[PDB]
This record gives sequence, C-alpha cells and structure tokens, in this order.
Amino acid sequence: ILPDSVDWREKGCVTEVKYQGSCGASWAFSAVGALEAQLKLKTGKLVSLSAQNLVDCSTEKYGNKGCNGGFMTTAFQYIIDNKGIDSDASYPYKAMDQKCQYDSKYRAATCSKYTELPYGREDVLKEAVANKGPVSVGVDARHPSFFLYRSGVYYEPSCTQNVNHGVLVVGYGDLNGKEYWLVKNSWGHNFGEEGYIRMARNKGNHCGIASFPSYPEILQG
Ligand SMILES: CC(=O)N1CCc2c(c(-c3ccc(C(F)(F)F)c(SCC(=O)N4CCCC4)c3)nn2C[C@H](O)CN2CCC(C(C)(C)O)CC2)C1
Repeated sequence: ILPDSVDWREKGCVTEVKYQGSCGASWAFSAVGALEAQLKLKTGKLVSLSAQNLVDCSTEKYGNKGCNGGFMTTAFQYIIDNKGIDSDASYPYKAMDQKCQYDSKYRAATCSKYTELPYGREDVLKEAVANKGPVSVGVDARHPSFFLYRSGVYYEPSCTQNVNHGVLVVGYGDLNGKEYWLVKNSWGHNFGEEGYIRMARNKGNHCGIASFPSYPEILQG
C-alpha cells in the first residue's frame, strides 16, 4: 500500500513558489520544479533551477515557444541534450523571451532520463508521486474559478481533461474524505494557499491533472 498522504515540501524537496507574470512559462516552472526535487534527493542541496534557461534555450527543436507555451517533457529532453541546466540564481527569471545564455560554469543540475505516465491514470500518478517525487503535469486552468481560487479542494464542474497550464504535483491527501492533489503553481505566493492549490483527486481526471504527467531523474552514473 501507498501512504495516505504525501507532501514533498515536508522533505525539503520543493523550492519557493515562483511568479511567471505575463510570460506563459508555466511549462518551464513545472519542469524545473520536478527536477529541483530529484536534485535535492541526490545531493542534499535545495537549489532553484533556471526556468529562464528553458524559456530562452529549449525552443524550436523541442516544440517549445518560450513565453507562448511549451512542454515539460521536451524541456527535460533539452536538459538531457544540453548536459545541464543553470541555477536560477545564475540565470534568473525575467518573464520575457531572451537569447540563450546557458553557461556550463553555472550548471546546477543534469537530467539522465524522464518518464511519461499513461493518460488519465490517477492511480499511476499517485504511485509516482509517492515513490518517485513531485510530478510535472498539465491542467485545464481556463476557468475564472481557477484564477479566483483561495482555499479548499478545487472542483470546477466545467473543467475539461484538455491541459493548457503546467503545474507541479508535490503531493496528495484528503480533507475529511475529500481527496486532493497538492499542486504547486507559478503565480506567486498570493494565489490560493500560499501559491498552492489542492485539486480534486479521483474525480474522473478532474481538470486533466493526470492527462500528461512526467518526471525526470538524475542517476548516480
Ligand atoms: C489533448 C491535450 O490536452 N493535449 C494534446 C497532446 C499533448 C498536450 C500536451 C501538454 C502537456 C502539458 C502542457 C502544460 F504546459 F500545460 F503543462 C501543455 S500546454 C502546451 C501549450 O500551451 N503549447 C504547446 C506549444 C505552444 C503552446 C500541453 N502534451 N501533449 C503530448 C505532446 O503532443 C507530446 N509531444 C509530441 C512530440 C513533440 C515534438 C517532437 C513534435 O516536438 C511535441 C510534444 C495537450
């Protein structure tokens, strides 16, 4: 059996909530967020990775469009191909498209591989979050209720399983039997519960949270 509840923040594996601003870079924050946790597990150091590095450098070859959107999976592939990603401190976020300024001097992580989970499987998603770490996912965030969410287990009747906003599942649990995913957003600390949103779990792939999950790994060799 899996634990009833997990919260990778309690294991020191989750950096501060970031603020994407007017740049549609949530895919980039989702990607680095998943990698930050694998890095902490392997090295003992928690260090924000450079979302801007991805925006500026993980571009056309990876099907990504900088501030106009992208994919976590090909973000990971870029880090594999590039043999590194800079720290956020060395390559901080500017919420706009820029020229690629990747520098191997300031590499703070690598990526060995990534794994994609099957569409809609919230049981498989739960197992990965428990056994692997935070999982990059897309959600359907095209709803005023999403922007307006303040607290509780978010359930939107009109939500769809088509995803358009990258976020990071850092855990799961229940509140009085209402099951939820613990989701790290990139809209700063003032959104939701200190930048997090708890989203309805085991409710028919609500908002497409398990439509396109994936997580990276950093192996010993
Ligand atoms: C039915 C649905 O929901 N989908 C359709 C399929 C889909 C979907 C997302 C998905 C997941 C997470 C998010 C996120 F960011 F929200 F988390 C988003 S948002 C994306 C977005 O806004 N974009 C994209 C460019 C600019 C605007 C989409 N992945 N896949 C699968 C990819 O096709 C796999 N792979 C194919 C080869 C690759 C290559 C080699 C051709 O480059 C390109 C990719 C959205």
